[PDB]
Amino acid sequence: APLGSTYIFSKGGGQITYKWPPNDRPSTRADRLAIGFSTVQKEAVLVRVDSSSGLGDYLELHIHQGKIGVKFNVGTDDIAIEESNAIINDGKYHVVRFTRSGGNATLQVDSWPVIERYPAGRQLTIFNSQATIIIGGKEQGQPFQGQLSGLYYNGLKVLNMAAENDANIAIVGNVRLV
Ligand SMILES: [Ca+2]
Repeated sequence: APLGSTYIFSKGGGQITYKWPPNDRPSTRADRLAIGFSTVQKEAVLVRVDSSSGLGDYLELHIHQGKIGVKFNVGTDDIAIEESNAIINDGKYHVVRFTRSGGNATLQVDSWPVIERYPAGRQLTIFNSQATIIIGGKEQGQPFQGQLSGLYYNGLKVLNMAAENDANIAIVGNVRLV
């Protein structure tokens, strides 16, 4: 189960935001995103990384009809991958792992088979000018309720950073440490 900081998200919702310095936003050709979670929800946004580049690039981990999935867009089309079978909303700890290299991507939950997505046609490869990581909710999305831990995004252990009141972190709403 979890290592390090855990946040509980209670009814009504809350959101932790990591905001990169505006003159030092990363653009990446490959990404790794993982998070640990426990919940009984059927619909929730867990994590979303948004860009400031006006190109619309994004990466989102969410639960839909009780199943964990990823949707992302690095410039071409919206790519959606769902782990359609793993039970993830039994209130027990689960880990979801996402990777991307260019336009290709994988998703895996727990010890279930890795899902490998190789989209057809022209694909862009850079996740441009990443501006914010939002955790536990988003504008136009349904807020997470449960516990989140072990958020790793391209090397950043975001929830541990939140736990020490990193200066790039903001926390709002109904969410608290452990
Ligand atoms: Ca792009």
